[PDB]
Amino acid sequence: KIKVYLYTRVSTSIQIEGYSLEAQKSRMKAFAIYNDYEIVGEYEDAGKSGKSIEGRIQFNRMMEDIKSGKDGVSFVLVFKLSRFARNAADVLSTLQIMQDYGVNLICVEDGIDSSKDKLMISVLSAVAEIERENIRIQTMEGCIQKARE
Amino acid sequence: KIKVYLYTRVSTSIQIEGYSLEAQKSRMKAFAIYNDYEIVGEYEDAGKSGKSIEGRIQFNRMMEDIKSGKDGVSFVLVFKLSRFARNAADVLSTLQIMQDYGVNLICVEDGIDSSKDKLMISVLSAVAEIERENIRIQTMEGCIQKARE
Repeated sequence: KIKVYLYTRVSTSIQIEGYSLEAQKSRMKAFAIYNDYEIVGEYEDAGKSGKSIEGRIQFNRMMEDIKSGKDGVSFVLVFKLSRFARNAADVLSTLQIMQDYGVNLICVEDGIDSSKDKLMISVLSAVAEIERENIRIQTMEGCIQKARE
Repeated sequence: KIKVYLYTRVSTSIQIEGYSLEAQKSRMKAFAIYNDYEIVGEYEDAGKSGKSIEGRIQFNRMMEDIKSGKDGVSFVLVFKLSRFARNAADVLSTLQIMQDYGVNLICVEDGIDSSKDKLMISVLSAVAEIERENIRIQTMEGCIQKARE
């Protein structure tokens, strides 16, 4: 059977968002079942620490386990991209490293599967260029302003 | 022959970016030629007004001409997505309206062609969800702050 890892997270905290994590996980496990996948790892940044926005620790543990080939996984399943990456440049670099190491991405709710693609990479790269240029424009406007003060 | 419109713009002003507009346009015309397209309109927001960031007037004229069916165009050619939209939610809604009215998008430099797709729409929608949620998080953090003042 095709081997997969499950990855789940909250954006803010478990207080605010925890309640829908288990509905996400159940959904992802059902999908695993219907597609005859074998789950060999589950990783979760559940927002259980006392800060406002959740970090990325288990996500980083997952990526080391991917790099190492430990479990021989073909996919990471996420609920959707916004429960995986913080912006387009993030989605892109993470996806590129994953595929470097033989691993594709399935977003269960979005219906996106990167192995059925390289159009996904082109769009993401194109949208990451939008974000970078927005940052340059903000920096340029900020230099104009610091120039009056 | 397949009929197309060309669309070009600067992000900031013609002063800063104008110089590479004509290299873009030449490229786009060459592409039109090699692909045996027939150009039936050219629209340009060239950043010739006296403001910092360029607007969207000719782009808006183009979209009315698309809605009206005037010229019977099958594609809009842009140089790349960042010379077309301001963020992912923008790329998505514009692309959806265009296709509503029978029109697809070719990004000459990115090599993206929306008619060869609906994976493009799914990714864009997924990345637009990232942006929306970033906005909600910023608004929530801002309410926390206004609550101390």
